[PDB]
Amino acid sequence: MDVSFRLSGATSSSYGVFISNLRKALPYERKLYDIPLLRSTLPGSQRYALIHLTNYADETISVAIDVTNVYVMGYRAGDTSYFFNEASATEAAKYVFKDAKRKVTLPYSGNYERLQIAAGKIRENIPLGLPALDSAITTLFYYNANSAASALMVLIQSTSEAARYKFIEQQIGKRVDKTFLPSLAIISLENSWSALSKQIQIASTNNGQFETPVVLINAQNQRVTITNVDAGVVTSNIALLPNR
Ligand code: NA
Repeated sequence: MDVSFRLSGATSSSYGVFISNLRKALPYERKLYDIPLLRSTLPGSQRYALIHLTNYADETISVAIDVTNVYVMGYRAGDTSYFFNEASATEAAKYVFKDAKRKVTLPYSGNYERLQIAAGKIRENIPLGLPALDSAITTLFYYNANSAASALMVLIQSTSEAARYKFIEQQIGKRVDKTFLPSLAIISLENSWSALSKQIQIASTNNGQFETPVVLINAQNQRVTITNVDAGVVTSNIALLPNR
């Protein structure tokens, strides 16, 4: 269940090893098109995994993930736990970080629309890359509440979204000593994970064909309609599928 990443001495390779270990920490039913399909039901003792992240200043947070969908439920810093204001995280708080002296319910839920409203900033204007992840860890470790929502969006994209997509893992891991604003291609992948996952599952009993087309933006900023499992996003990008 545990997976660790250290920012001190991080490389593109060490980030890749971390994201592979995160994918490998999640139990799978089987593969569809060589993509792991996550479990629909687990023993409670197996339902949540912890990611330990340590920044350049040697400050560690532990992040709780739901292994059936890679959603971040909350995090711990020292003797405080912090959970999203959402029923899924209230359930998680029964299993993880129970020994923390103080449990905080964050003001907001974990979805990007509420995170962006809380931050007063959209993902397209928040730098990613390994240095951005280092700053995000600092903010969360101290719970600097005015920067926490932005930090959580860095943290989620650098963990949950990188685990879901090779293209995101690759783009974030390439920025070792710099930052970058995420392209519409990265945003589009995050926004469409749920819909694409559903259509890949449908496709497997439907001769490879989607029931419902999915619109993405590609790396040239073009709108593309996805209708089958031969799309590059299905053959050479997406890395995990949730069960409905
Ligand atoms: Na803010």
